[PDB]
Amino acid sequence: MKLKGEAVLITGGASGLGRALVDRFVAEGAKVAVLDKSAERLAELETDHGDNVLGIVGDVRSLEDQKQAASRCVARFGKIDTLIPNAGIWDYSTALVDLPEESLDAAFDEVFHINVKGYIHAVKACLPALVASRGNVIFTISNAGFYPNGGGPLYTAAKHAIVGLVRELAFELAPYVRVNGVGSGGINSDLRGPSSLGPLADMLKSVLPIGRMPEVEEYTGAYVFFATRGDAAPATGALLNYDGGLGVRGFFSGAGGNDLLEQLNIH
Amino acid sequence: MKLKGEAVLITGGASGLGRALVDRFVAEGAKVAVLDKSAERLAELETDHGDNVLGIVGDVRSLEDQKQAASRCVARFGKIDTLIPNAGIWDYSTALVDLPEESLDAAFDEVFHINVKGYIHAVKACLPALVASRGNVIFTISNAGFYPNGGGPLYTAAKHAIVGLVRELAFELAPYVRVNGVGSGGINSDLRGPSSLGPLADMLKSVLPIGRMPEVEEYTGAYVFFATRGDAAPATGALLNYDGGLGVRGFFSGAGGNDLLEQLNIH
Amino acid sequence: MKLKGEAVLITGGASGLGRALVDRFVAEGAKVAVLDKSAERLAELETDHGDNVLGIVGDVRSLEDQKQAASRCVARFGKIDTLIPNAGIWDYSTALVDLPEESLDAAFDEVFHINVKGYIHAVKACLPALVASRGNVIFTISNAGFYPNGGGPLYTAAKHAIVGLVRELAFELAPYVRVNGVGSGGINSDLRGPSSLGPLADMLKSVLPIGRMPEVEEYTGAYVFFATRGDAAPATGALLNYDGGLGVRGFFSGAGGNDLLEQLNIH
Amino acid sequence: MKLKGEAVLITGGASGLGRALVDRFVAEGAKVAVLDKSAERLAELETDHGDNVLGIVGDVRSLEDQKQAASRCVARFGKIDTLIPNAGIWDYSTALVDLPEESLDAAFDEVFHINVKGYIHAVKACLPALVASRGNVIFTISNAGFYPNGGGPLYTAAKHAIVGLVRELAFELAPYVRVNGVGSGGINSDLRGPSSLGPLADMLKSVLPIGRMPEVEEYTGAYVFFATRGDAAPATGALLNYDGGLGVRGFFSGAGGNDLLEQLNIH
Ligand SMILES: NC(=O)c1ccc[n+]([C@@H]2O[C@H](COP(=O)([O-])OP(=O)(O)OC[C@H]3O[C@@H](n4cnc5c(N)ncnc54)[C@H](O)[C@@H]3O)[C@@H](O)[C@H]2O)c1
Ligand SMILES: NC(=O)c1ccc[n+]([C@@H]2O[C@H](COP(=O)([O-])OP(=O)(O)OC[C@H]3O[C@@H](n4cnc5c(N)ncnc54)[C@H](O)[C@@H]3O)[C@@H](O)[C@H]2O)c1
Ligand SMILES: NC(=O)c1ccc[n+]([C@@H]2O[C@H](COP(=O)([O-])OP(=O)(O)OC[C@H]3O[C@@H](n4cnc5c(N)ncnc54)[C@H](O)[C@@H]3O)[C@@H](O)[C@H]2O)c1
Ligand SMILES: NC(=O)c1ccc[n+]([C@@H]2O[C@H](COP(=O)([O-])OP(=O)(O)OC[C@H]3O[C@@H](n4cnc5c(N)ncnc54)[C@H](O)[C@@H]3O)[C@@H](O)[C@H]2O)c1
Repeated sequence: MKLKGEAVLITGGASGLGRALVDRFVAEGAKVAVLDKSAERLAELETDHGDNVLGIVGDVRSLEDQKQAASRCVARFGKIDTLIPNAGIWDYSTALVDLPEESLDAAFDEVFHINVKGYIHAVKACLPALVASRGNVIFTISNAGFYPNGGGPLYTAAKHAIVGLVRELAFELAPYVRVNGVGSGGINSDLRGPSSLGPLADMLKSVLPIGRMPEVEEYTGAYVFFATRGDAAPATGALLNYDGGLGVRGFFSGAGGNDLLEQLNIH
Repeated sequence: MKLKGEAVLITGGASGLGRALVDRFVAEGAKVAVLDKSAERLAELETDHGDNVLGIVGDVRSLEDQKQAASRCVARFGKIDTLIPNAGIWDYSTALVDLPEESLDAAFDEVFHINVKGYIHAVKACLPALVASRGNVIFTISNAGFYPNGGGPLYTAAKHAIVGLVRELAFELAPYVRVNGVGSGGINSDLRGPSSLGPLADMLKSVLPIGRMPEVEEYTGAYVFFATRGDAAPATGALLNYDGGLGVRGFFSGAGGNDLLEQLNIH
Repeated sequence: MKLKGEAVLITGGASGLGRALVDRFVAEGAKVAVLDKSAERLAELETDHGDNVLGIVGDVRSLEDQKQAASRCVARFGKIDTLIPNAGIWDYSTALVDLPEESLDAAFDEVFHINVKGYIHAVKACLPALVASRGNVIFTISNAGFYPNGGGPLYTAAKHAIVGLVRELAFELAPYVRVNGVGSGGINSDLRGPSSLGPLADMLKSVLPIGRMPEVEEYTGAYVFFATRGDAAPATGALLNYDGGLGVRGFFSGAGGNDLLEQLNIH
Repeated sequence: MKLKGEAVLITGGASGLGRALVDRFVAEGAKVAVLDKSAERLAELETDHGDNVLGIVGDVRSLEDQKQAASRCVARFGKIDTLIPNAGIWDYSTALVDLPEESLDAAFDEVFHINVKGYIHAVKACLPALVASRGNVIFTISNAGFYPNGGGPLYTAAKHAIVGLVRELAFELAPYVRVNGVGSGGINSDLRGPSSLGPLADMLKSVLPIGRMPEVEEYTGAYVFFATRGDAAPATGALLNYDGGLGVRGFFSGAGGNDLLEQLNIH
């Protein structure tokens, strides 16, 4: 239990990676406040964890919902140690040529309001509390914040924008708050596309050096690491690629050592 | 005259770096179409260059103004070889803690609609023409797309977003259109801040390795290079840091060799 | 005890960061084999940890000493799960202009043989064992592998070379062995300079965003993370900057939020 | 003729990319001194260019040969404006598992002495002249200095080491000398492998976004750009990826827009 007594606020924690994070942080001894728009999924979370979790129904695009989540977390758990802005929506890799002219403006706002402005509002709302606890922020980025072909122009630009948030907020909030970003890979979640615009495992296993798409729980360890003051004190402004090795894949094969057992005579 | 007969479309070309680019590209033999919201400054440009330039008054946030600029450029000059999305607004380095809650939503849209959506709309509007000419796109980024302290969270995230546009559009438009980004530094322009939120040379000379802030005309050579098919054919998805060396400055001094003349006995 | 029953081989583990790593990994339940040239310091380590550690006196530049360390680790502890090539020497930030012509060749070999070839030999020697255990390699890099002014040309080029080892070996050894690199910062160790060429805390606290130079034990958490199969399975080819935020420091100040308590009225 | 009256020194200029560079720089009006070990190829160069070129037979691993090249260039052409360290040898992508134990030490020195130490010696020898002319250094790197699978561990680590030279020497030689690096791609040259260890176009066209391997002359434009004081004054410490887009290639296809003509109805 590395995070006993710590309080953590997670946006988009009712499903997918966010939900795995709530489960992992509770197992590490933390209390977790979650801001999510789905009342039903938040109810499930409260059923499973009881008073180890606090559900706040609200939209990340709303600074007022964000401030309500922060004040309720402070009221219930006394502080906010770690903030994990994670809620997001994908653009279903719609290429530029396939983005319809009539909804490009609306899709731009949907994607950027959720994925980028929602991240800024979480930090703005929790700032006073994070400074008081000398806490930290861990942004969920994705391989889309580093390499192409993880989404179309909208999602790729929005996730690259979060790299800029990591660097600029690591500078601005130092020396009180540490700010780091996790470049997580593909997950079998319920990630939705933009309303404005109306397999993963098998496709990707040939391009990932690790040779398999990780389960959603295998992506929680990096967040625990960055949230641990005793292990991550020198980490601020860090960007951890954590997607199975997409950035080091080969030209013609994902992995270059599929034949290592045979080459070294291991059995 | 490296670009004789080439046609170039520049957004935000009526002032500052954009205007220097128009002057340089005309001097290289190109015809230049400019999309800018300032009627008055566009008039000045037309006075100076005559029919080597074409002024289109319009907003980069409007896909219809962008499409009007592209069709007028094609009508007048027959094609579009190079597109340079460059219009932008700064956030006056307003830190997160100083961004007022009541105008954060509006400032987010002003900054992102101009600096990011305006860049996407320029490419969307000029796509058919760029594919026909096997042309290229050169985005104006800034040191703010790479390092902190070049603006607050809004401008730093928006310029980092353009790095994502470079990578994703270089992939998507290959092999027909090359897409590259220029990380230009500080200029003595008329760069304005957000309406929503209501020296440079002397401050920065101690932190720049080159020891002086470059004149606006010294930043035009990199664009000419990327627009030259005979010199930049292997360049796609490239990001050129071009800001005086901010990224390689030292810990305690901008430059590490201020004493080299004395150390080597040069006079 | 996150690494109970794991076996770890550390080069240069008798002093400084290496020694802190041995202490931390033993505390996490691992058995640790150490390859170091100092017989005396290895004796101290064996005194402190008894049969939780194994000392092998040898030079990292010698492939035969490296192979002896690997076979002794396998003989004693049955396997090798994690390999941490860490031994190194600094160049005392001797700039290019100050490197004497008469010893430049010798200094080049001393620095590169230890810091780079020593890392390749450790992986070559432990390869068969790492493939059998599906283990991982964690290279100690430094801020010198990312930014200037952490050493002169020799040390900066040698540490940047290790970034190339991370990427190329992450590709080549996948999908069996994960390869990651830690960009650790300044430590109060006994790091020596090159024989060929014959404060830290107080100097650096004004340039580090965290505002203090971390103790040597605060740099061990990132290695434990990467060595934990249950937390770092998606991490291969990763480079973690872990130096107090040097890469996100400001232009005129290390940290941009020294006044946050006063600005937010915290007491 | 962008470089009339400029003097340029190129190492490894008698063949492949180096030779194309000599041809291009002479065509731009420069005088070029070349340091190469091949007497025969240097003779050919002198036959083709006459007294626009100066051939110095010598080894880049020898600081004395390097100093002889620099003093002869200064004697003949009066100065040294641009220095282009370019000589190199490949490792034939020999993976770590295939590197023989008995020649690993010798191969390490052959590769690093030529590719890395040869680059340091060129700058050391030409330093006084570069400071006097406020000149610049352009290192030939390669895609191997950025991504895996461009060579084995030795060549990939050596080319990544040159990125460290770019950053550290850009800092140390500022504000007098600009230092930049070109990440050139695959060429149909006579690049040899290590003596110690005893198609390209067709293989790579499916992974390059541009869809073809560039001719050797198409890689010379970036060097001319960086050597032009009037166009590259703000460029120092820059790293230009220039390899056909390897870094932005897709997961399943090199280019993502092979069908753009059909999708946009162009003919
Ligand atoms: N699934 C993938 O392949 C993947 C890959 C990489 C990175 N990511 C990123 O991981 C993060 C989590 O995505 P996920 O896969 O877990 O998706 P998910 O859809 O399962 O989870 C998103 C959660 O955010 C909540 N949410 C969505 N919009 C909201 C809004 N406006 N206000 C409040 N809550 C809102 C949803 O209700 C949901 O509970 C996102 O940032 C996503 O971009 C996902
Ligand atoms: N000035 C600097 O220090 C600096 C530094 C780095 C990068 N940049 C970038 O360089 C680019 C040019 O900025 P600049 O310094 O030349 O500024 P500038 O203000 O002089 O030029 C901006 C031009 O864009 C036009 N413009 C602004 N908003 C518009 C809109 N909505 N629609 C159409 N046209 C619009 C303006 O009328 C003006 O002519 C921008 O992307 C900016 O972010 C500037
Ligand atoms: N001290 C710093 O500021 C610092 C900063 C960043 C990164 N680093 C890196 O951390 C790693 C550890 O350095 P440190 O500070 O702990 O230094 P240190 O001198 O205290 O430890 C180096 C250890 O390596 C052993 N060693 C040296 N040469 C050897 C050889 N040829 N063969 C076998 N063993 C040998 C030494 O005997 C010693 O026990 C190195 O890679 C160094 O580059 C150090
Ligand atoms: N060919 C490729 O695919 C390729 C790809 C990317 C980068 N590069 C790089 O481009 C640069 C030029 O390589 P190239 O393709 O033109 O190869 P090349 O073999 O045709 O040219 C190398 C030149 O260097 C000279 N040389 C070699 N060792 C020398 C030494 N010890 N002293 C003096 N001169 C020496 C050779 O005689 C030759 O004239 C190298 O740095 C190489 O790493 C090559």
